[PDB]
Amino acid sequence: KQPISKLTRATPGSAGLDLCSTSHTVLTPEMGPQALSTGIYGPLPPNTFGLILGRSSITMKGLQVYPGVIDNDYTGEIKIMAKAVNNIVTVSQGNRIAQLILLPLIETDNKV
Amino acid sequence: KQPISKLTRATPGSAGLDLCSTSHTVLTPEMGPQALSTGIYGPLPPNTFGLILGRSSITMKGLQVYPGVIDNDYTGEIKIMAKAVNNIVTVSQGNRIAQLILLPLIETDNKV
Amino acid sequence: KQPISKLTRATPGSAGLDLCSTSHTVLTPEMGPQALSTGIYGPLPPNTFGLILGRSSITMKGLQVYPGVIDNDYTGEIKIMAKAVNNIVTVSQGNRIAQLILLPLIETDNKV
Ligand SMILES: O=c1ccn([C@H]2C[C@H](O)[C@@H](COP(=O)(O)O)O2)c(=O)[nH]1
Ligand SMILES: O=c1ccn([C@H]2C[C@H](O)[C@@H](COP(=O)(O)O)O2)c(=O)[nH]1
Ligand SMILES: O=c1ccn([C@H]2C[C@H](O)[C@@H](COP(=O)(O)O)O2)c(=O)[nH]1
Repeated sequence: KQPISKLTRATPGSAGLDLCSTSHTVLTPEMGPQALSTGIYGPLPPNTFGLILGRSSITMKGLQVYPGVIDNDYTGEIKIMAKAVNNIVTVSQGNRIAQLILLPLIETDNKV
Repeated sequence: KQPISKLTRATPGSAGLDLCSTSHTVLTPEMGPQALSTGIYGPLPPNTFGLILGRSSITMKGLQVYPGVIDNDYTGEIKIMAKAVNNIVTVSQGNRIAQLILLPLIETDNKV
Repeated sequence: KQPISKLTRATPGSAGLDLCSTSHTVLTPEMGPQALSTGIYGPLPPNTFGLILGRSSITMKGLQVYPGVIDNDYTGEIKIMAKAVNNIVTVSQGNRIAQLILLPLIETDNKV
């Protein structure tokens, strides 16, 4: 397992931490949503939650990443939920497929 | 009408407030985007706006929730915009389909 | 080029800054993701990043906007990544297709 702290930012201005799949995977439209492994695990920095989003270049190549919420205290593996939209998409190991964005977790009075 | 304050968080670490449809609905891919009723209404806590996102397990079962922005001062019913991606999806009353995430509303000088 | 500061908010409570395409474009499902030009350019306010999301009415009409992250220091043109989901979608110049939401850029110790 590797923690979120091992992720790298592409540029100091980059909002997202880059996520790659640990496996080579081929996706076709008829397969529907697939969960790609990243080898990266929660949990997140105190008072933050995580949002998995696609990268634009990848989206433009026909791979849709479904927005995923990562809870602050999730300790499992961060997976990228993805689907080939129109064509056959091939994800090579180490292609940066998605990005993790950290956001403030707002405290509310909602019953747990 | 029920307010956002009646929503529950699944776990103290959960970023999102769970949203269910008030109706049993069946969705097929050819139907395209559908707005599912929740019976939950804005408005939101001061200085926040809302983001509707899917839950991972639901997404993986073939129900896409389209990211929806809920304005701070929206007083209508919060609906979940959803589409079956590949197969026939059946949403039973009370299945938690989506989640509402609260985010800080940043003030800017943009003209209203 | 027009800066983000020229965008307007629909209502004081509106979380998002409205985005239109500068061109009339027709989209069919088989075209897959398309990048629509807005004529609006980064960069963003200090300590913020941007999220491009769809508007609900547009989504309901069959135009999917893929969530896009705009980095704080991006100085290029903000484009909307879009796809017609089921039917032929026609985007007239000046239709407000998407919205830009500004979010806090959280500082982390991740290696750049
Ligand atoms: O794209 C996603 C979405 C969720 N999760 C993990 C982190 C979440 O905290 C956990 C539970 O997600 P839900 O089923 O409640 O959405 O699943 C992911 O790894 N990737
Ligand atoms: O998934 C969504 C998106 C929007 N709205 C409501 C709240 C928004 O403030 C309002 C207007 O949305 P737009 O058409 O401007 O996106 O619609 C929803 O109920 N669900
Ligand atoms: O919907 C989008 C997503 C991205 N970008 C621009 C701003 C980003 O900073 C830049 C790089 O995006 P990525 O390829 O790294 O996601 O592209 C857009 O104009 N629209």
